Amino acid sequence: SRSVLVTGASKGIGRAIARQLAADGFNIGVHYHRDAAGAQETLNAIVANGGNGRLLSFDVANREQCREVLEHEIAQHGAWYGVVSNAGIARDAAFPALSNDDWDAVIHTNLDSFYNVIQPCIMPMIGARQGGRIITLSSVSGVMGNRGQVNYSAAKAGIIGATKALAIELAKRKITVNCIAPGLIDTGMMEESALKEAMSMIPMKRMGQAEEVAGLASYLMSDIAGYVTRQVISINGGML
Amino acid sequence: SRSVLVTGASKGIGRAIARQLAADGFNIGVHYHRDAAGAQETLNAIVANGGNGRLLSFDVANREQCREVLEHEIAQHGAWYGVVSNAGIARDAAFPALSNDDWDAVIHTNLDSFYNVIQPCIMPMIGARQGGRIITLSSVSGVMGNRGQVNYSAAKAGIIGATKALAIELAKRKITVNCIAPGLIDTGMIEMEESALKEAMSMIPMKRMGQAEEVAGLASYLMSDIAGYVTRQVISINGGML
Amino acid sequence: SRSVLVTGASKGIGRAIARQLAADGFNIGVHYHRDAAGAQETLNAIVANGGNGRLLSFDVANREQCREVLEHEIAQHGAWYGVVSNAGIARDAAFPALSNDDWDAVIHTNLDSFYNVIQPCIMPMIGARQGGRIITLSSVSGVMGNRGQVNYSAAKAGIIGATKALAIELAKRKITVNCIAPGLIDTGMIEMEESALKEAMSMIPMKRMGQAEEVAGLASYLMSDIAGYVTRQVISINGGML
Amino acid sequence: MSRSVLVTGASKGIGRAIARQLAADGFNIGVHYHRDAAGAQETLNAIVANGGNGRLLSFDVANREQCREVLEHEIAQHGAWYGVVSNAGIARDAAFPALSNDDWDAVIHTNLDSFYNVIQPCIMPMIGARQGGRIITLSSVSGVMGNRGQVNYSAAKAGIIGATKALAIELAKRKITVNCIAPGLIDTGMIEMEESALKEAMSMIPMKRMGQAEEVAGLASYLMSDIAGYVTRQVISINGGML
Ligand SMILES: NC(=O)c1ccc[n+]([C@@H]2O[C@H](COP(=O)([O-])OP(=O)(O)OC[C@H]3O[C@@H](n4cnc5c(N)ncnc54)[C@H](OP(=O)(O)O)[C@@H]3O)[C@@H](O)[C@H]2O)c1
Ligand SMILES: NC(=O)c1ccc[n+]([C@@H]2O[C@H](COP(=O)([O-])OP(=O)(O)OC[C@H]3O[C@@H](n4cnc5c(N)ncnc54)[C@H](OP(=O)(O)O)[C@@H]3O)[C@@H](O)[C@H]2O)c1
Ligand SMILES: NC(=O)c1ccc[n+]([C@@H]2O[C@H](COP(=O)([O-])OP(=O)(O)OC[C@H]3O[C@@H](n4cnc5c(N)ncnc54)[C@H](OP(=O)(O)O)[C@@H]3O)[C@@H](O)[C@H]2O)c1
Ligand SMILES: NC(=O)c1ccc[n+]([C@@H]2O[C@H](COP(=O)([O-])OP(=O)(O)OC[C@H]3O[C@@H](n4cnc5c(N)ncnc54)[C@H](OP(=O)(O)O)[C@@H]3O)[C@@H](O)[C@H]2O)c1
Repeated sequence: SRSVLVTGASKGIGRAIARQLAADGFNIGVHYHRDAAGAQETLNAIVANGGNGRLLSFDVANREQCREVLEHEIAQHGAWYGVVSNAGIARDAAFPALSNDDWDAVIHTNLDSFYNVIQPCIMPMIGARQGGRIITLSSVSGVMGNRGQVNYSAAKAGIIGATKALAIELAKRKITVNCIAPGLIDTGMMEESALKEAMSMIPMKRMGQAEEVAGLASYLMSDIAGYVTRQVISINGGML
Repeated sequence: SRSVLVTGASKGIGRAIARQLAADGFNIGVHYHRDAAGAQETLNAIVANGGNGRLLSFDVANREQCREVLEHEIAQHGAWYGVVSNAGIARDAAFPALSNDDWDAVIHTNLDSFYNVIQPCIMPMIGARQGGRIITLSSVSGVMGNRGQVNYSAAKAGIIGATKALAIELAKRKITVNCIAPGLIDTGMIEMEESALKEAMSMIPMKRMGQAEEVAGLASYLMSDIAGYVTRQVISINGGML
Repeated sequence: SRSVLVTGASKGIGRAIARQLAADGFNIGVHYHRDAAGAQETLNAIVANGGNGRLLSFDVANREQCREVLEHEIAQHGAWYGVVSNAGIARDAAFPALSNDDWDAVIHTNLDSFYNVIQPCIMPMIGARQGGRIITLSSVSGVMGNRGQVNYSAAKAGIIGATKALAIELAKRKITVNCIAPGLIDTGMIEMEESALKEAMSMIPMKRMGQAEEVAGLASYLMSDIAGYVTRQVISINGGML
Repeated sequence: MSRSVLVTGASKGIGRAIARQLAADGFNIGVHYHRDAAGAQETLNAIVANGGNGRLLSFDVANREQCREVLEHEIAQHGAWYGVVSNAGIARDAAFPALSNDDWDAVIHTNLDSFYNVIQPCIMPMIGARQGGRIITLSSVSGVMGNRGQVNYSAAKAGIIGATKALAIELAKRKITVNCIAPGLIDTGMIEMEESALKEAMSMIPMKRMGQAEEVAGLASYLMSDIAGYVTRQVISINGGML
């Protein structure tokens, strides 16, 4: 039984990833920040479909809380086989109007979470000797940049760099490290004007669904994907 | 029943792709150039595992033959749902030593095959209105270049450009078009001394070659219904080379 | 002192590159295919500004003619220090409507020219021991793909792959090999209706076409002595398109 | 119009070389330093001795308030910068599981937060001056491809690339270009390697040598020039063919 931590599994892409990986047979750490009810709904659906998992909670910007909860989880249940670092936020504004909090909240939550969430999981993953899987969530904005989102583009591009560097370090230990960069996905995470501009750049002329992102995570998590590492794979309807 | 043409299915990556997609439930056009016995072995294994397929043959450098065989196949059996353009060759030498035939054979076979194989399949795929899948095989040398292979790097990079452009054209028709760029994969194509193999391994963080089956797993994902929003991509399966 | 061959120097980007590099002090091989008058105009402007150069001609799709002319030029004048492989064409159509000639003319002219033009220049460039510069012209379509241009995207992406591979081979010999990928540049190559131009502009953050002279400024940088550590790169000059 | 260019980390290495080259090109240089005042003065002395102009200034790029205060004062006193070269950076290497809190935070705060801290105060004035402008950031090959033992540095430097691209799109209509230079291995004080480690690094560089600071400065000079007005949103790598 291999366990997979999915951050932000209370809704959207994280929920869809949690459901799919549970169906694949992984035991899921259904993580949430504040939306306990949403996480329980995710878990209920996992269980009702014959899968297994459990709830856990932490703020990915809170380093100490991440370390404490994760060390406790690992002591009680053993090392994670997989870690899907999905939780993220956006705080959009034109660059010259971006507040201190807009910048810091996005960098601290989206980028520092790489260190806060993943670092406590690594030595135990290595210690278990089953190999492993690390999957991060970036964004097309991290690959190409996006107007009104200098902070988000920075954080999400930073995730890509972290992911690539860690891939090289862990390659000999049979742990793959990859990044999924979704384009525009239909979730709770913008104006009609902005949506139109986004659509015009999407050859498929539609948003992706959370379940489609989950299908890619399912592939990367599978045993047959063991030679895929250090990659950013974009699921974006042909945007780039 | 959706059919998938797999070029170069008589050995190596093409064989592995053929087997995997057959197991996924696709009816396979098991293509070969000259290795009929190899293609039959691929098909026998497909059938023995409860799948379906048929043999067909053409030179991917021979435009007229490709059109003739493919039009006949489509008239007799209906449009392909998927096309995996896998057939390829290498003719390595230092750039100043590369012969006319070294350059032309690699460009004509690897790059012109995009047009020769894929063009006859497109209007029928559109006409069938089931959407579709096009998967091309490039290489890490097409992404980053490789010494002693200016011809192969050129052809393989050209496949990437063709793939991306066609992706944009076919997006509204629910046909995805993607490229797989393997790194070093353990097949009959690769013939290296121990010294050369060590040099190659030093650039691969995983310190091993890929297996044909691993490349087939990625083709299987791209072929699946859940991958309908993935298009215009080059996905590299290379043990972390880049 | 140091000579630079600029293919397609009779108009557009090649002319602008020829003029700029001549102003930088390079002796220019002002190449043309059929537009002798245009090449002479380029040369007259070079000379009038205190620079030097000479006319030469060949079809970059004609391998034998390229070798013959270039071997003669090199025997008579010595090795080129730089080669700017700029000549190119487009033959646009939707992929299923692309004729045999549309595909072949674009691949043969744009991609085979890498081999036909550059190969005869390499051993002499090495033999001269002055180091060197090779600059190819690709396109944003070669980086990202472009609808209605599967052939051009393929050829231009192939140029990138060739360029990267040759860069690795020549690095120890102090010859840099790089690719310039312009976006939309205001030359005779571009023929768009007002409607099509607006669609193109909407994807360009700078909301204007580039000028040939801007592309020439980048070539001037890559040709300069201070750029000796830049190799294996595709540099895009495209107003922020990507 | 004498055009001024701020060069962070101009007291040594790449920043010094950029400062010298852009001064020779005719730009008035803000020769920035953090703690190495003597080094910055030597950069400025060489600028002046060669017939150029510039002035010293100082701030910690991790200190947001100090950056805003100094830069607003500089802009009030001398007018808007035409160019900003965000060059200052550090490395704090260790294997990912051994990386300390300070190793991670110092690299992210200094290398990535500096984009916001240094560049934001310069933008509205640059726009207000109506001369267009140039923003050049310094990333690294490790930001493009990742590098073992540097998950923090790779993250920060890749983050700079993303910030650079996004800002390029915002400022394109205002004739301010925004680009990133990603050097490979450059011979400065930042690099401290044993002979063994140097050999391993060289094996990945087709040119089999380190770059020189002056070479990086040549690329900055091109991007700063008027003829480079259509080049924006790019990461240009100067790395001897590494990638
Ligand atoms: N949607 C898109 O179009 C899109 C595009 C590109 C990339 N992405 C990336 O994909 C990931 C998920 O996106 P999504 O649209 O599914 O997000 P979403 O629906 O907005 O959900 C965000 C999730 O992250 C959690 N979260 C937010 N702040 C947190 C914090 N400080 N600590 C811990 N968890 C926190 C939330 O938990 P609670 O509800 O419990 O607070 C929630 O489950 C993000 O990294 C995002 O940047 C999304
Ligand atoms: N192996 C690697 O390391 C590697 C790495 C990156 C990319 N690739 C690419 O992956 C693809 C498959 O490679 P592989 O190693 O599986 O090759 P392989 O084992 O050598 O198989 C080559 C296949 O291509 C077919 N073929 C060759 N010339 C042909 C022609 N003119 N017309 C039609 N078919 C032709 C062959 O048919 P017959 O045997 O019937 O003659 C054979 O089935 C190629 O495109 C290759 O460039 C391979
Ligand atoms: N304009 C753009 O927006 C744009 C964008 C991206 C890339 N590019 C690339 O930039 C390069 C130059 O483009 P341009 O816009 O300056 O084109 P142009 O104005 O159409 O000039 C084309 C040049 O190519 C030469 N040429 C054409 N066919 C040839 C052949 N078979 N053999 C030898 N020479 C041949 C022509 O010679 P004659 O005049 O003697 O016939 C001419 O000098 C091309 O490689 C093109 O693909 C252009
Ligand atoms: N050298 C390489 O191989 C290489 C490769 C890729 C990228 N880079 C990048 O190139 C840039 C310059 O590198 P370099 O090798 O020239 O570095 P260097 O010789 O270490 O010089 C570093 C400069 O950064 C300044 N600095 C450091 N921390 C600072 C802070 N908190 N606030 C303000 N300024 C600070 C220093 O100021 P004081 O001296 O006054 O303290 C110094 O002038 C960096 O961003 C680096 O990451 C270097």
